[PDB]
Parts: sequence; C-alpha cells; structure tokens
Amino acid sequence: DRQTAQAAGTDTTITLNVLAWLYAAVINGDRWFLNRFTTTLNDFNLVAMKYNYEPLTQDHVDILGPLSAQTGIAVLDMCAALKELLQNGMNGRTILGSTILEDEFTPFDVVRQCSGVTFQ
Repeated sequence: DRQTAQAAGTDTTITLNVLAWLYAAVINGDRWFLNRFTTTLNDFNLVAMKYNYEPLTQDHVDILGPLSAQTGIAVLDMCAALKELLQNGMNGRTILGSTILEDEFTPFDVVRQCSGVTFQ
C-alpha cells in the first residue's frame, strides 16, 4: 500500500532543525554559505514554502537564540544563509562530514560549551 506518499516524506522539511544543524556546521567550522545580508521572517517563510521547507515563527526562532549567542550569527542571518542554500544548493561541497544536509537532528543540542576544543 501507498498511504501518505510524499505528504509525510518529501512535501516538507523541518526548517528549525535545518537552521539548528547549520549552526552545528558553523560551530564545527563550515560557513562559506553564511552571508550577513539578513532577511524578514515573511520572505524567508515564502522561500521555505517555495522549496518544500516548513515556515518559521518567533516561538521556533527563540530555540535558535542560544546558538546565535554561541556563534555571533543572529537567527535572521542563519535564516538568510539557509535562504541562499535553498536557491543555490551545496552538492559539490561538504559541510559536516557529508556532501548533503539534514533535518533529522534534534534542536537545542549545540547550546553546550562547544567553543572549539570539542563538539560532542
């Protein structure tokens, strides 16, 4: 049988967890995609929905707050960096010991003392 095909596998991607994963990538080192252009939450949400990514809200932005403190990258610049990745890709590169990116990773993990000597 083929219950919830695409609708529960490819129609959406957990944007908050991708932003969390990209903060972990910045923390590990990789930040070539990390522009400083900023973005509105509305235009970010529109680009997310254009490319099968969920919209984001202030309650979800707050979860990324301590990751912005640990890296100096404001959440709207992490949003703007993902907004660039959604339009340009990364398949010819590596970012976290892989050629692709993730949304499976649980959020709020990188609030720890991951300052450079260790990460997990």
